[PDB]
Amino acid sequence: MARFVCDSCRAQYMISDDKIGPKGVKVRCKKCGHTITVRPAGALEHHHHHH
Ligand SMILES: [Zn+2]
Repeated sequence: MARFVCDSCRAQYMISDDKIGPKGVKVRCKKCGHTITVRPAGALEHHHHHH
């Protein structure tokens, strides 16, 4: 679960790549509790794991 929404007020949201930049920090709906990942086309936060 890593796409912009809020089922509590709006049910859908979106952002651009030019608001992630070099930082890609996690966000929330600016009047609620629902937490969302700031990402463009991929719909996912990452892992940086090893195998
Ligand atoms: Zn909301």
